[PDB]
Amino acid sequence: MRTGQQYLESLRDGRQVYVGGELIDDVTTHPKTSGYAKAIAEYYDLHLDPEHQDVLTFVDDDGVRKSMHWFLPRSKADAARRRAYHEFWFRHFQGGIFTRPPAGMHVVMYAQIDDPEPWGDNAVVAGGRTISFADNIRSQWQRVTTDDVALSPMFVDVQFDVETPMLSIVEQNDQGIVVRGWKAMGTSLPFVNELLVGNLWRPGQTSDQTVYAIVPVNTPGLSLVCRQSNATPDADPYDHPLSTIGDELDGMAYFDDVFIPWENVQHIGNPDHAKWYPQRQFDWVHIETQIRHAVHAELIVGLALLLTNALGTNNNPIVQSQLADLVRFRETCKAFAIAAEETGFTTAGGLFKPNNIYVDLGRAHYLENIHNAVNQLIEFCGRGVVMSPTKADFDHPFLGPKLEEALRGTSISARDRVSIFRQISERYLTQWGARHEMFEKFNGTPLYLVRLLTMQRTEYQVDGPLTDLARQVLGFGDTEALAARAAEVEKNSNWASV
Amino acid sequence: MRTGQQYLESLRDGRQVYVGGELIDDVTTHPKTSGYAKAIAEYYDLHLDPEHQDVLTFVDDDGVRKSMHWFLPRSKADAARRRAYHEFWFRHFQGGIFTRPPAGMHVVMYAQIDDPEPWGDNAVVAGGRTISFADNIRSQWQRVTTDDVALSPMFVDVQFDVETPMLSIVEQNDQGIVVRGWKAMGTSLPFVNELLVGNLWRPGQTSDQTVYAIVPVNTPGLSLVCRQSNATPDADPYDHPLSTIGDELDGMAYFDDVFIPWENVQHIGNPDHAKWYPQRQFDWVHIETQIRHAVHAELIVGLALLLTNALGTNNNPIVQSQLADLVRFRETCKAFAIAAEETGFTTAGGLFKPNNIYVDLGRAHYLENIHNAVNQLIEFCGRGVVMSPTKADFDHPFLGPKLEEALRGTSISARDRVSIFRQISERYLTQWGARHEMFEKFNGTPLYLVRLLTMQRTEYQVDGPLTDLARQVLGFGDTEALAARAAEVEKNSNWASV
Amino acid sequence: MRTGQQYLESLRDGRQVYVGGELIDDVTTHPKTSGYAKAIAEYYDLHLDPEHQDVLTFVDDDGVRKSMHWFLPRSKADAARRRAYHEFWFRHFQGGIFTRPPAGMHVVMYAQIDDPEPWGDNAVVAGGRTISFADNIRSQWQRVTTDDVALSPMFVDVQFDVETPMLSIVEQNDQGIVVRGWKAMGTSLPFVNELLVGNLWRPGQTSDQTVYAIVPVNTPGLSLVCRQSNATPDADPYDHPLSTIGDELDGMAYFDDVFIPWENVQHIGNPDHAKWYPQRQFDWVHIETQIRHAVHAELIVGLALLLTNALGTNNNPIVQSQLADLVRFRETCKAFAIAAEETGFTTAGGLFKPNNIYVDLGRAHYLENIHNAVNQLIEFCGRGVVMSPTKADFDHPFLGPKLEEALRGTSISARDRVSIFRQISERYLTQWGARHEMFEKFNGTPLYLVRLLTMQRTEYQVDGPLTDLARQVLGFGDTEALAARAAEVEKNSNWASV
Amino acid sequence: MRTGQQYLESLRDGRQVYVGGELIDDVTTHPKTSGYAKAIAEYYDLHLDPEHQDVLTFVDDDGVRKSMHWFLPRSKADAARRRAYHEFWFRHFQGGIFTRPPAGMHVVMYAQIDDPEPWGDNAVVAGGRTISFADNIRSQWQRVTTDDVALSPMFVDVQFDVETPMLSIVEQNDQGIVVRGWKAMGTSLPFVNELLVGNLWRPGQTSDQTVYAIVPVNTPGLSLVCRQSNATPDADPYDHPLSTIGDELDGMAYFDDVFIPWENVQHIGNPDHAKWYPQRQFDWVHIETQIRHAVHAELIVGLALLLTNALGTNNNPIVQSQLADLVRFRETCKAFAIAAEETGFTTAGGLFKPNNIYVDLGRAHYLENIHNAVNQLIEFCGRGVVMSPTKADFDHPFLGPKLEEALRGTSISARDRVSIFRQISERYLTQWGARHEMFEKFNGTPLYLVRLLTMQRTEYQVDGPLTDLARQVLGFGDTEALAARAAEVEKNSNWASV
Repeated sequence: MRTGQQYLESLRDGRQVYVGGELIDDVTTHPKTSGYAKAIAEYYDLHLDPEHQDVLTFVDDDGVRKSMHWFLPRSKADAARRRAYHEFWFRHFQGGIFTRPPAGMHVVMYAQIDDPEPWGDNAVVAGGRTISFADNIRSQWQRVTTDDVALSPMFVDVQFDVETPMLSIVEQNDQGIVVRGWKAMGTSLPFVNELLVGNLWRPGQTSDQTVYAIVPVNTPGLSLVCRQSNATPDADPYDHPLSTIGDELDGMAYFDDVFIPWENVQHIGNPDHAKWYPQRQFDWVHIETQIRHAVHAELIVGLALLLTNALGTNNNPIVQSQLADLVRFRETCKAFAIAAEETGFTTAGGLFKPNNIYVDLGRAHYLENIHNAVNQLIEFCGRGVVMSPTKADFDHPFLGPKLEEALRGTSISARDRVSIFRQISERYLTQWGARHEMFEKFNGTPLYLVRLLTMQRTEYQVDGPLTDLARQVLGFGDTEALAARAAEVEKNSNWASV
Repeated sequence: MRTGQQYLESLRDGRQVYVGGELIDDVTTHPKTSGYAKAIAEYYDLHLDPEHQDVLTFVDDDGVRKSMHWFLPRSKADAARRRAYHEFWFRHFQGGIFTRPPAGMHVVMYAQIDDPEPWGDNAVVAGGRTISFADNIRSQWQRVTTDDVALSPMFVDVQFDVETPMLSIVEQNDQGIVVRGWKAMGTSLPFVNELLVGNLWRPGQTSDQTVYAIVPVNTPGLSLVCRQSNATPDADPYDHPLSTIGDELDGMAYFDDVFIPWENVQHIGNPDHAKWYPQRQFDWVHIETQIRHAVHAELIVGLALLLTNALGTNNNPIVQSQLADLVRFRETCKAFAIAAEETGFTTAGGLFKPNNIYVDLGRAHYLENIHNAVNQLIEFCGRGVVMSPTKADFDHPFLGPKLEEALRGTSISARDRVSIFRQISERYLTQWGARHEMFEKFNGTPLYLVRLLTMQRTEYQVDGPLTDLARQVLGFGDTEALAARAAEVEKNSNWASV
Repeated sequence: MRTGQQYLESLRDGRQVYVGGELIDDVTTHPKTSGYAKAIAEYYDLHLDPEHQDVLTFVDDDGVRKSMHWFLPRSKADAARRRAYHEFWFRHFQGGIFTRPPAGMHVVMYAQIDDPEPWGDNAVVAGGRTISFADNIRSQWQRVTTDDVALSPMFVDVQFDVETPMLSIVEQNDQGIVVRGWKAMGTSLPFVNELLVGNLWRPGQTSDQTVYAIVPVNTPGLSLVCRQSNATPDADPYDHPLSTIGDELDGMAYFDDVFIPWENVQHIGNPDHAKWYPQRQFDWVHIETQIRHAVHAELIVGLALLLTNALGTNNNPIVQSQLADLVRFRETCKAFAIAAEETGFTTAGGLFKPNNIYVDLGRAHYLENIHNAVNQLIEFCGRGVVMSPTKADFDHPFLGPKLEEALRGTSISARDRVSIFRQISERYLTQWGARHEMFEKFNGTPLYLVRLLTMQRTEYQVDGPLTDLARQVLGFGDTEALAARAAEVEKNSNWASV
Repeated sequence: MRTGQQYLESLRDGRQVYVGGELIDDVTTHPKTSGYAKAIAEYYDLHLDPEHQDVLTFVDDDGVRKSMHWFLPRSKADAARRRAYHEFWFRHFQGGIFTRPPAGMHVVMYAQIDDPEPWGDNAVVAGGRTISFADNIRSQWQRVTTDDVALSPMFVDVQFDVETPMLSIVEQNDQGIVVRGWKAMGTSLPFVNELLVGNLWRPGQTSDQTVYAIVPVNTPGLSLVCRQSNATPDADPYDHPLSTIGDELDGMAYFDDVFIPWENVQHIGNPDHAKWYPQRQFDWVHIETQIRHAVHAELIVGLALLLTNALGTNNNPIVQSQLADLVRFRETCKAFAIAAEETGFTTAGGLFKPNNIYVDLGRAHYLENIHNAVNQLIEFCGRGVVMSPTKADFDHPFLGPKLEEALRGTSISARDRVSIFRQISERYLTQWGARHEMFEKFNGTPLYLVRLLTMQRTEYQVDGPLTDLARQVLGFGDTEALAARAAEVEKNSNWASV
């Protein structure tokens, strides 16, 4: 279990990190990145606080105490403990402003370690070499959980439509592989130690494009190309209460003939393996993302009750009625999380997996409606979000006291009530805040794909059990049985169109 | 455990029943009512079928085997058995076309028998008489569960705004009470044996208007004034597959100086008792209604998959996408039911009550959206629901075979595919079917009131725990603590407006 | 200008009319059909009422006075007179309960007579015969406007996917053509004199399936196969105020070797002619349908204000707020109609055509939202639409006066207020009424196709003018100009993927 | 007609301007304000460009050529010219990024000069002084149109609930009045020459709080307290194409014993005058705001077609279908503007006023839906709006060319396609852009008030003409006539509740 300071020092390691185009020599001290790095350092210190040992840690099999971000659940009760762990962090991060602490990221490994042998059995290797990919996965899992390494996944590929820009193998040899190209998008890249590189199957994916591998962030040839930082380390925290903490950067990564030793490769070369195994990995991101959805909706409804109360509008029945739908928004997200847990079941390896049907459709409920919930919260604000005094306006020796007189409420000071506006403006009306909404839109399986995937499930086919009730009501057999009676009506008849 | 024939005979009892204005001398043989009465007779026979003993019956404490419509649940597992019981009936009734079999109606008593003493303690009696209302409730519960009586609630009052038309006590004496006035609305009235009369508190309710009592349907002075029947006993069942079964009538009831003996009175005269106890009774109607919502959404999505497949439109991506939202509609209802059960807890009397927060908001999710789900299913039909051949058209010696040629599908006959249209038309485009949609709209706490009630709950007050997360993010105390700091800013200052 | 009685007599003509499978010997006297036939008879008498001469008639070129259902508009002011004509009829029919009086149906001819020569020039004829199709159209138009014939279109085909069941030519000779097969759907078929047969292009349509022709309803071999009637000639009009008037039947038509003389053929045999000319005909149905949409929304909002006022709920702010959106629904429909008229322009033949962009998208606004407007109106009703006394209940000597006491409002009697419920139930909760909603859904270009058609218009292409503003903001050329700069960046560079 | 340079110099005038708390000594040179000031300078130069004389100017009555922002329309054709004038500016400002150039602001005066005498007749003056308020208005209008002064309205008051913080008269004398307090919100304050101070009636408004007056921005005692600037004068315009132009600041204004001479007062002291006259002034802001709505929706749909085409998603039918609804969104806004113009009518003074019913409800259509249109456009972007390379990333000597390879499209370069993302991010995902969306939400009569106002109109009362159609269908008199028949049913009867 690492300390914050050990975490911070692990980042000072030669990594090539671009932020808005600017090379960052030291992510732990640069103004664009240091607030977030410090926030993850604090994340690590808290795991060592005895007061939080129950929620944040577990004593594993060999008696060692490890952080719950390494905990594989074996039961419904274990899953519920992981839920409270995720909830701890979403609340600690003020509703979930940072979505990818290690607790959100390391979950992508749980399905690999649970069932490593297919990763090797399906694997695709040149020159008759024999690589022990399942051993590799088991070795990596023991290394990262023993050294408390921080890992971030990079699975999404650039949408190229004869060497593509996508990451691909350009050489295989006795020591390992060389890869060249881009990974399209990952999160917290400058703030972890190693990447979990992978693929989700897309049409046309070749063997040389199928690579799953652990690769350190400071490996020769790897460049992190991150979005500009929206952190405001020097702003007054009354004016910007959240961007002054830091910014969880997102970015791409370019691999300039990166060498990967075989011990770090988990699978190469089988596109079909990309078709079902990485989705079992992201089921676990979806689970924790779906829990965070409920917390965010909780923060929205609470802001809304405090805000409407502060403005004396909470007794308007239209307002009362919209608050009630915000409450329902929150409880819908919560209900899907409970349903997913309660109808979960154990994998062959013994991993208790929440039901992803309820996870994915709970996420769809959030994805479809969150921008309406946010729009409703903003609507409650009125003008305050077009203009609200800064702390400097309130501090002006003459105009300041007059602001505090003119903007106070019945039972709330001007500074406190404006601080409600500025909290809502930070999250939903700034570049800093808009990234949070965009990340939740586009990271994970997005709404349009949840829809398509849903309809490919076995449970929801025309012949699946979901049409049993309607077949009974209509007096039908299955598809094949209806088709048979149509054919005999044609066969038993005199028609010009058959 | 009564037989169907004993049930049917119990109805031939002198009751005064008006259906569309027509006096019905025998509800078991009249064409307007006999289909439904026969459907409840079958409901009773099935409880005696050994094949369904596990789901439909229980062996109670004294070793007697009784129908589950008398089963008080003591645990989460008991609640789950009641759920499967309700589900049995919604599926047997083809998705829930009849909403108030005895299994749906008798649940209003579970909270009375669980906690009868307040009904007497709060009670409101004249002339220094002493009535053992809690004994009365315990006696009634033993009578109705031993004789398998069929009961329907009448709680809703006419919305009068110096003797009102609402039911009220006009005399109290040693034998019992005399009541006079209307009950506004009940269901299955001509098809039960006794009414469960009651009140939900409204502003202005007087003592003499607060009456809770068992009263037999054939009591002197009681008139059932029911809506016209939409049953079609003589239609061809291919043309009208559901109205040919029967019609679950709804109606009002007028009490022309009805005498009620004290042994049948459960509480009189305390308006405040109407404020919280009857809502604990209807929590149990809401529970089963909320389960039925999921079944109905299951029937809708199944009809939609069969229908779009029958029309060759199921591969259009827009259609695929709308089917997926119908699937999600169904799973949202299901998830709220599971969440309500799992977060349930036991009353002081030992009754395991599902969490009504999830029940009520699951109902709100249905109530807000069902007419969009139905509208989507209808949209999938196209023209078929403006005109589709009757069975007589298909049977015409010359035009019939031509209809079967012109309207067949790839892998489905004309008759079978048109039978999909006519199933959807029955439920959603007829008087017979529209009653089902209207009943689900308006019976139970309707959407606008679920909203208002929600916001009166303790969990959702400005100072409740739902604003804890947002208070933490803002750095606030509770309402009283914010008010205090506002006051000192005023107090510590120089303003012209204070 | 025919009389009602001449109209009624024109229907007693040997026609083969099936209604719910039942052969109707005389549509003017049979209970299933006579109410509607009488309603169209009254439609004709009113054109002769001097009081309505201004709105209902015009004095054409040769000095003859004709009904406006034959009026070709030549100007924006003429179009506005046609609008008031359509509005007269939608208001006379109580908001539009019958959608296809002759005024709604004959409009499909306006674009043919305006531009007849392409109908012949494109035409497709066998055996080197020469048919004067444009002469035929001009002759037909003079016949039908001089004899005041009633015409209904049949354009929709059965969706067959080696002689198909669709109508097609099976012989061509010196006298005319023989056709065999179905037309899928028309309206008012038993109540007009001749059909306007036609096609809208679908993929796979053959030459022998492309037929445009006037054919009398009593032609040998033609069978009208209509939906069951929902008319209730014997119901009490207080209980059913609209189905007691009659039912505008919809149906199919089978052609059993129907002979059509050349003088009645307008075009045969060119599928491509079906691709753009019939849509110019239905532009005129869309125009009047779009005006009716506004009237229907007017009737809905008026019912809603009267109803909420009758229930004392009109001052609830939530109700006030929903009434306001119903008002906006009505004014949106109206605004699209005004915009279509004002931006109209004249055809080459001199016909002033309202802008169909605003017509079609005004229709889309109605089609997307009407079932929400109706659902809101129903929600305002409460329980009254589950049960409301019939006139017989109110007339009962003992219970009747008690109903009138219990159901009266502050300032409105029980009978009058229940008559609001029963008006809403007729239109939106019965088989009779549901047909109106279904007809408006599915007749005309439906919403999903309005969407697709919209995006095929020239105005809305990627290179059309609708992207001019955004091209200017981005600093782009047209598609071809952007493509050119992409190519040179590739060409001027060193890449592995080009 | 002023030049840009005369405009810029008029601003260097001693004004007290706070921007984010910082005193701005010269708004024409400070980085926070100079971009916008220069944009209005260009606005003025363009009026003098002969090429734009037709659209931008008019030759008034005395032969003088003036800018159209002073043009009072006298006809439907004049109104259409003003529409094209507003449209010119919304397109010049890239869809309307700046909402309050002088053309948007000076319109608040048109209704005063049209009908000045009530402003004096209603006026409320102390000490028996006689002030010629109508003369004052006529004098001011001649001064501002002759000197081309720039004016911004300040009408909104702080929501104080014994001297309030709201602006109010604290002295009246022979020279004029002294006012003290806040105005709550105005736009472009640092960039105009004089304020148009006024009030909209709120409950409790006193006589001393009713002040309408022209007051120069550099008057002794006036402080402009503006929101922080989101301008980015030093950013690369490829990264931020709109915030590099400037920022139209919004703010409050404090009056520290400001003296106003009588010649600048237009009305004081009659709260009732605030009830209907200022709404006639803002009708003209609403008109131009409503036109801008259509332009913005045009820019959104154009961005969306270019974007989906650039991503190869424009042929997905779901996408095609959502583009079509964006097109409809644009045409709905346009249709309401056309309807408002065409049904306009002339005031008593001769001013042709577009119909505000269609203006306000067209605005409501925008206000209710714009955040869904924006959310749809963002959804089309995918990941590109979480991260897209800056110009520095693209310029990197090694990673740059690789970015251009990996992010290019079929027929569009990487730089051009990313420039689509960054245009959408500027407008809808930054502080700079969010102000535009917030201004359109909250400035003007907002949606919830449009609803309430709508229902107070005469046209939409229970007894108004909108219920005529439904009264006819039901067979009712007016409210008074129904009430009469209810009373006689009570009177002619035997009831216990009357």
